[PDB]
Amino acid sequence: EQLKHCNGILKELLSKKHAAYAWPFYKPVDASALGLHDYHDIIKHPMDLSTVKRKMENRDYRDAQEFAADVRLMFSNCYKYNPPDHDVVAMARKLQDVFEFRYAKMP
Ligand SMILES: CC(=O)N1c2ccc(-c3ccco3)cc2[C@H](NC(=O)OC(C)C)C[C@@H]1C
Repeated sequence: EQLKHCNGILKELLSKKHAAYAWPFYKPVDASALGLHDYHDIIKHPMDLSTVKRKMENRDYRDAQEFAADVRLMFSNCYKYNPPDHDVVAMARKLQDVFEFRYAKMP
């Protein structure tokens, strides 16, 4: 019911319209490839949109709140790991505003 609306939100976050700032969240952070040695010490519970998508498809979310908690975890990890002036942080804030807008307007 509210879960079905969550699918629409996720689709919005992954759509072309937001690609210029969403693209770094499309896949799990690869610490080795990016050369962030300490990412997995600092970030204990990694998250990204393709993981949210899988969990949605497998019906791992029992309600809208659990879905929101994973999306917020993704943004929180980013703010936690990266300095406040980093470009990826500015990208996260823009994507999060889209997310909090759609989540707040859900019936
Ligand atoms: C989402 C997130 O917290 N990160 C992330 C994730 C993916 C990629 C990445 C790069 C290529 C594919 O994925 C890069 C980063 C960031 N480093 C960076 O130059 O970001 C630019 C967008 C300014 C570092 C950070 C660990």
